[PDB]
Amino acid sequence: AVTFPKDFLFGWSQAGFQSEMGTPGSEDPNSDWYAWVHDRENIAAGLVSGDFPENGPGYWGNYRKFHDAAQAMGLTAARIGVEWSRIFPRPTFDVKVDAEVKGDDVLSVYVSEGALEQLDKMANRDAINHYREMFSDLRSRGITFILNLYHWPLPLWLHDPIAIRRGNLSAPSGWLDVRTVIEFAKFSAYVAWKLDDLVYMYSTMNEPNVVWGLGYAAVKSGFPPGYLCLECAGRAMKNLVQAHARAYDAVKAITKKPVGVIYANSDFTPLTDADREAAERAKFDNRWAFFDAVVRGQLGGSTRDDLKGRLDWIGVNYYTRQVVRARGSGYEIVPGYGHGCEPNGVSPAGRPCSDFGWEFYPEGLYNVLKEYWDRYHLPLLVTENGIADEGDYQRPYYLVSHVYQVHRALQDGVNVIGYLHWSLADNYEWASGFSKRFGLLMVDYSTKRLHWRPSAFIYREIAKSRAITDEIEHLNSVPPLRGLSPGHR
Amino acid sequence: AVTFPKDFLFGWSQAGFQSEMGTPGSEDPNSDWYAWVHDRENIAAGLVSGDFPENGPGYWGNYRKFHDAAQAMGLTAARIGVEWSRIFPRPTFDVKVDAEVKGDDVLSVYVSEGALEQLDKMANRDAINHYREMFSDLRSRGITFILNLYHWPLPLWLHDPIAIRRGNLSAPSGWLDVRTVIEFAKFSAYVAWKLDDLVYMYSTMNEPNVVWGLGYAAVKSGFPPGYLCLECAGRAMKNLVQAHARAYDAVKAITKKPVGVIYANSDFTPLTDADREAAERAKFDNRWAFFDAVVRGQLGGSTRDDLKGRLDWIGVNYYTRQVVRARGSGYEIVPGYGHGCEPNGVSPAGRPCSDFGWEFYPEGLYNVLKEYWDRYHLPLLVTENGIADEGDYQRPYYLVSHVYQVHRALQDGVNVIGYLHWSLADNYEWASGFSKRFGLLMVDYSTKRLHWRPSAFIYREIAKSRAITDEIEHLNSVPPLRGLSPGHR
Amino acid sequence: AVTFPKDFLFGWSQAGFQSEMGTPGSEDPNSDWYAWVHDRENIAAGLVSGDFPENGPGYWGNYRKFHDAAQAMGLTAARIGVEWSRIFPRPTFDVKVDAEVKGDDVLSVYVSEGALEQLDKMANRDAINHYREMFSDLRSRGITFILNLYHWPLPLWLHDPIAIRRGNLSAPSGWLDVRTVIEFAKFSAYVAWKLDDLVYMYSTMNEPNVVWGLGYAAVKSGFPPGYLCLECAGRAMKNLVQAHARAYDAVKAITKKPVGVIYANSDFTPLTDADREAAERAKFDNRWAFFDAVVRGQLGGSTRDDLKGRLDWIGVNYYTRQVVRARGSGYEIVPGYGHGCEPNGVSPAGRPCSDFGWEFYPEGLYNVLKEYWDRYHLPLLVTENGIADEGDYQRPYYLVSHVYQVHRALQDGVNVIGYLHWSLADNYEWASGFSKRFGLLMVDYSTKRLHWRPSAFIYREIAKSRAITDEIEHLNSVPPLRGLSPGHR
Amino acid sequence: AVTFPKDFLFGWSQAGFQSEMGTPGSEDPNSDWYAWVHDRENIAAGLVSGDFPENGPGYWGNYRKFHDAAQAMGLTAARIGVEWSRIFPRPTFDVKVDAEVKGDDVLSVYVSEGALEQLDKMANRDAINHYREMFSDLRSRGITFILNLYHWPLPLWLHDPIAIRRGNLSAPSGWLDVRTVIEFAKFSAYVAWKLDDLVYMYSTMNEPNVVWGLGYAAVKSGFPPGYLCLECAGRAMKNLVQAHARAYDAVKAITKKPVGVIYANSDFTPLTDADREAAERAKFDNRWAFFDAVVRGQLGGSTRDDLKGRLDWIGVNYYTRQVVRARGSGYEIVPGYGHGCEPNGVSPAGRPCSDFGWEFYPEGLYNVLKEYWDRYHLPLLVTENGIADEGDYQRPYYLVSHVYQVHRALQDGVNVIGYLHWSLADNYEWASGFSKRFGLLMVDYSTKRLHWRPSAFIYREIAKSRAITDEIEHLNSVPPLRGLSPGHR
Ligand SMILES: [Mg+2]
Ligand SMILES: [Mg+2]
Repeated sequence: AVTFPKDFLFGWSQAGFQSEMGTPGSEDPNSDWYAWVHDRENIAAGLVSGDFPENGPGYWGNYRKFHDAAQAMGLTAARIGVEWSRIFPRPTFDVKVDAEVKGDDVLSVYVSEGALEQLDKMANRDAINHYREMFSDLRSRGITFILNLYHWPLPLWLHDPIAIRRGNLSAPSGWLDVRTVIEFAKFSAYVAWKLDDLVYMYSTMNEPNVVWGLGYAAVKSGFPPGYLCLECAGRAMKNLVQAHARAYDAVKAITKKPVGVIYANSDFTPLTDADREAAERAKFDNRWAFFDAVVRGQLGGSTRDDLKGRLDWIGVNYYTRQVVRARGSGYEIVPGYGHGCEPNGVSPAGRPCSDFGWEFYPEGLYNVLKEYWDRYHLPLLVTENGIADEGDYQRPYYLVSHVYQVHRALQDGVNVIGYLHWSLADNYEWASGFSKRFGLLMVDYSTKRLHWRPSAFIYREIAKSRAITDEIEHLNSVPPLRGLSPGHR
Repeated sequence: AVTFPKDFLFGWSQAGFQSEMGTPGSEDPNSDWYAWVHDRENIAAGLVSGDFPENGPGYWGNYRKFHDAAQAMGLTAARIGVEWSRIFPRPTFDVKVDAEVKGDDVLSVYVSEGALEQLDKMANRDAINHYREMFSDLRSRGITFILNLYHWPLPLWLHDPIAIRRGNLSAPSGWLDVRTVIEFAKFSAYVAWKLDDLVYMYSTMNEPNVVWGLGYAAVKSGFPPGYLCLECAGRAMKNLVQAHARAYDAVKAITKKPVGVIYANSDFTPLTDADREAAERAKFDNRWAFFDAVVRGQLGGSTRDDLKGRLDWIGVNYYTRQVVRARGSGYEIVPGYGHGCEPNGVSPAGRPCSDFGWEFYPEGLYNVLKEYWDRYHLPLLVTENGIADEGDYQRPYYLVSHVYQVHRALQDGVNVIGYLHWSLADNYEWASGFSKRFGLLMVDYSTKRLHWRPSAFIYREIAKSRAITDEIEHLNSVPPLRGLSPGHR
Repeated sequence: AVTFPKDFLFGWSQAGFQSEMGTPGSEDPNSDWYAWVHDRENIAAGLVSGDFPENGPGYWGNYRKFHDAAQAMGLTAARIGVEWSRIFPRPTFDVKVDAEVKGDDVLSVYVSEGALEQLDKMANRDAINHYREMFSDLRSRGITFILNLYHWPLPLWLHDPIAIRRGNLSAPSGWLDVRTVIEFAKFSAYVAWKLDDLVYMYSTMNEPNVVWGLGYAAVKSGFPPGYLCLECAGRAMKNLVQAHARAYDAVKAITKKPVGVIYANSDFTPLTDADREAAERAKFDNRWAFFDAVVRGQLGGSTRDDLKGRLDWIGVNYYTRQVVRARGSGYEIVPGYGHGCEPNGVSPAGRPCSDFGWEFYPEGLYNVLKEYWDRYHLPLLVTENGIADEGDYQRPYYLVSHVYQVHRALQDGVNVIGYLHWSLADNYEWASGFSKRFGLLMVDYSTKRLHWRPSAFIYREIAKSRAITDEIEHLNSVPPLRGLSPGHR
Repeated sequence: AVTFPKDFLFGWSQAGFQSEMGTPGSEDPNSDWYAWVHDRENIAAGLVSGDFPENGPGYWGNYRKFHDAAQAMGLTAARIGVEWSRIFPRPTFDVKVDAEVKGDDVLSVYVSEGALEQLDKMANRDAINHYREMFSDLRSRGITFILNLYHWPLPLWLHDPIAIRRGNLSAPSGWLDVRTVIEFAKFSAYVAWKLDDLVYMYSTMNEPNVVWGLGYAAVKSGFPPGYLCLECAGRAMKNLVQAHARAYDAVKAITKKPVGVIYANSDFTPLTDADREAAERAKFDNRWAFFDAVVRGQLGGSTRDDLKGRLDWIGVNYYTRQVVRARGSGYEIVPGYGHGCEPNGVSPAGRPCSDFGWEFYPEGLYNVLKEYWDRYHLPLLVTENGIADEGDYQRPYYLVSHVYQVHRALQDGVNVIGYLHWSLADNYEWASGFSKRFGLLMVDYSTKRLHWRPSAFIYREIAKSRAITDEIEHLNSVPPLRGLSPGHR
């Protein structure tokens, strides 16, 4: 068996927007992402799937059944997000705070108790109360709660993504506006102030790199505001760094609990030995730039004392690798591997690819954990790992294999504190809609019933034993190819 | 949930030759099938895989671990075979019995206590004692035991399959010789006499239709003696009928426990409505001919009182269908469906096909059960159902779907007394060797360790609850195609 | 054999931007499309392939070899475009013409001889002379020349597609600006004035529906300006209608030769009988709206005498169908058929799909020809038909099948005057770059050599005989599926 | 261009049994192969396809149209077989000849003019006259004729393959009987005596290695007599050696024209460098054993002066390779490459596989030619090369690639005198029936019409130019994989 420490957390991660709606009274129309996915032009263009989150899995109403399943599965932790748009559907700009802003730089944001009280008057009571209800229930199952403050949607008053898509950059511009940093610090303080008694650890945000990158660079991904603008991507990146740091400080003014961040990772593997330098450049550009900012205060060639040391732990999201080839002194991502595979194809390495076209590459998770650990020596939590797999064909192997790799990291001295699968149940996969099914539990979107995939039973074994048991260790292997789609050669 | 009666049996089936060998001291070289699969010409021709049973899963030595797994899985029954070749490695012809033989017809075989004693003197003691040991252990787990007397291999003294393949029909000729019927009655009496205290129900034989059909007609299948001879197929068929009837009588002279037979079934589905008559002709030729003989005494246009009423229950093996098309007043099996599909392909009905090229067709199991029930109203046991599936891609769906169909039969009044999956663990699939993996448990043929596939955990749910639970009912569905091999169009 | 009239034209079609560059001295950087495909953000986003037209097949320098091949193949016609950007790299706004503009409506544009002379002073001499050279050579081979004035790229002075993508709608805005209509009339007059002696028939433009639709609606296609704006799509559509009408008039003021238009067509086939109305709505929206404007003067619910009767012939481009399903009183295009198939997949109708994911549907060409003929009774020329097929797997069948369908139309009384394959040679497929290979001749982009695919030899048979000969008629069939990619199910 | 010498022959090869029947009056029921493929047990077993040669392409009646096509294609040679069964449907044993037989060894057979006259009295006049008619017509087209005496079927009076399959080895036993050697010498003399004026070169037999190997070893292939017997395979091999030598002598007693043999070849390629010795052992066993016998007189460890020097030229049949791995001091053929690939799959080398599962491996043809040339320095004729390819997907590439390799051999000094494609038209592929389509011309088996595949037009280019022309040289490449079936991984 491959045994984990007794305190090691096995759980799941979940987003508000992806999972909450679907039950009566749950609809939240007041986010950029909601507007974005309902936009007729986006739908007609195929930027978004045409599926809508209000037809989703209904965690808002059915949370007890989600928690029931998690408890039955032996899960001891959940990282779940709250939605800013629900809590502050109306603007909070007029709540005065003490913020030192020097042009593009937000150096501090102090949120007084008076401001918190004014925010409380402005907050949506049903929303914040409901979060307390859901998270209290969660805790009542013996599930440790990691609260993630931001998981992409912004209140519409902060971002009109259609206006921005259209190039009206005077419209509310989301992470292109330093105001959003300040409002986020306010929001983060407020949520900690309200909910801290339920929270074990905080994350400020989930995968900010996807926000800036898909929002402004990889615009075929259909993410808001889908405004192809490299400068904008950088501006959003910087504002997300600043938002993280200012939220860290605001939350720490309320609570001394650990405050971290959750980030989208790939293992950047060189196509050949000659591409090792290129792979390192990719890692820097795509990973260390953000972390060196919030850990070391290094951003854009200068060091900011107001950014340094603003991280207590690192949430590693990991799905697959990116294979990197040198291109001059730059680099390029090699198609056919990693995230760039044929959906339900096979990479040139012989690794099957998920329903999303993501390559089976568990070894990457060890590498990413090791690299983060060696660089910063901050505690690591695997905050996402999973697979789009409607058939549960690859998932059992995917699950055990990746858990094994976490064990390897642990054995080698990485302080990894848990593994959170993405996700307990199927949910709304953003621009892809509902057809990308990442759950251990299948969701019937008509009935809202949860259904256990066999991988859920495998995860129960792992979670209840805190081990890859002898019975299931064989799943630490690559899915046999013959029965799977071969894709195209 | 889909709930079964409290007495309903969930278990597994297993063959001696397929599962026993692999541990030291287990090798039994003294069967036709052993000679057959080691024959160099057969191997070179690709008639057999080149894999050998002595490299198998090792139930002979490791039975306790098989039983441990079954018990952990909640299984309440096992149908397991004994091997004639192990018990009587040397000829028993000289043991006198009272047999009325009129040419080709063996009308009676009475085995006296004196004969049983003489047989006991000739029997291999280690073999019979070891079977008692294994089956006693099996019973000690709360597992009901259905003993199946014959599961294809014959002692070599009864059948030199290489000589017969070569056309030397004066060599020991297996089921071409009425002597084999008589020796089988002796063997069956002997085994019942020795082991009855361990046995709940007896089966005389497993899939005799495969024996005669693959042995003498479908010779590319690589089954012994692989002597292409339609008359021989019929002769073997008749001798297997007679063997069944004479074993039934011999066993009943010792014990009043139920004595049945286990048979290979397909649902014969008409390609179009116009093929309904053709499908009925196929059912008669391939199924009712045997059963009308052993139930109604009807064979070859005449009725034999010595055949009538020689069946207490029917073991339904079922894997897939055969699609039938009229061809004149005859019929033909339509390729691309049923058993004749591309391995890991998809049929024209959109049904995925197993690693063996067998179509996903759970509805067939209901039909076969209903048809047997309507015709004979004898108790039915699903004695095999499973899938060759190295990845466990289709099996979870296959399992639940077929169990559901058994429930449907039950609900409609069919007396089906249990469901036995083929098989608990991977084993030697005859001419196909080890690459056809039917286990709920994967076998590592190097280490002999058993490994739980996720389907094993699903079956545990079913067996422990005697139900398709709400959590797993969704698996009563066709595996999603996109992620599976599409085959060729 | 399937024989065509002696005057029936067999030839090819070709675009300037797609085929001209690749030889020294050919580079034309002065178009929107050139800027667009070199734009770093577009490349990084995957909107465009990263391939560049200057690395193309080199018709500008190597035209004689293209013509040699066409002549060897027996081709009697070519429709080839000229590039506005080459001819007028600098703005022509200051050339005064008499234009009646009432807001959005350009009712007339008269281009005086004085204006033509002023244009001639402003024109790029090398460009216009070179076109004369190439087209004179073309004619010297016995090849009839259909000159197409516009095939998507605009001079950059008329359209800064990056500025528009960014939402700076005050930048030169291409078909969003009525000025472009007027400049196009000037350009069209100028080209006719210069080149008419070489021209048999004129087309004003190629597939304007792709320009407006991909430019402003189907923005994932990576066409300029990629500004998602439904109103803009309509504005561009109207301006392309007006441009067509004003070019028709301007060309007719110079020459009485036939002036037509070339349009992207699909056969809109109803998924079920219940979708017939929906299919008709699709045809109207996607086809009749434009043609009723330029034939009947009907646009936007009003009739314009300045639009009526502005068409002498219709160039039918046809590649595949679109399957249409009713959606309320609207309609939707059914994925998996037509243009929306898996690249190298197979549709649900069993029709193989090209390297572009376009379904094999030759019957559509008959339908489209018949429908146009029944509606307008204007002469039809199949101005494009071909397939992206790097292996020449489907093309031989595609070619003969579609030619057969043209014959069927002819036999039924449609005045179809010829068939022009897209294309003689591989070329730059817009945002897809060079990997979509439509040639009868394969191009080696390194050496610029032309290579005959077997389909070229089949087309030679057709063209030289003006018939589908007895030897090749069997190719009027669907490519056998077994050997082709099956795609995913 | 890749140019061949002016005398180099481009043509086709054809078998009597595979191509003759299908027209009224052509049916020849009097061969082992005819009986074999009509045998009900064989059909039911799937040993043979159920297709029958009498439904074939009808060369017997339609030869002029075959020749017309060949002439239109520019072909200058044909190797065509005659059928012993047609010429001597009744036994010729009673025609006395002078034969020195020492047990198994037939050391000489002298056929006197008197014997020839007696044979002529016994011959079927319609058959021999008809062959003269067909071959005279062939010659009238400028086509050089290579007559091949034997191409597998034997007269039934020499071989009752069903009796032998059944193990009745006292029945007429074909190549298991030295009598067949003697009768073959008689037959060969007779045919040369009758037809020599039409013949340029003789071949005694086609692929005798397939006869002995598939007949008695690879019995799943469904070749007669399908009697699994390694000793028999060796006996048949020796008798085919002897038959070749005695036919050589008998033909040389009549004519001094070149007498050769046609043999089934593979390039035996080592899987790794460590398998080079194993590959050499495979070549010896499968190729040099026969040729060292008929060239060097070396057979079974002894040298026979009556075998030495009995070969004037070597007919190389080549389709694909066999990949060989050492297995101890033996060797094994590696599945998934060469002849052992998935039909319409792709090998691990990335080479597409034909409809027969044969890997695209043109380099093998050079190797085989070079090896034969280096060993014996006898003139070589590529007597077969082609592909089962119903779609003509791979064939154009297959054709040009293999022709290129013949050129390479020539350039390197191999005396290769021509290239004969298998085949001009589709025909009956033995146990596989009609679905394996090897023609440059597709045959419609209903109408008997011949249809030109595009590869036929490519071959016309080659044959008329005696070159791989510049236009088609690109086809010397591997078919692009993306559009083809990927098979299974
Ligand atoms: Mg699975
Ligand atoms: Mg082709």
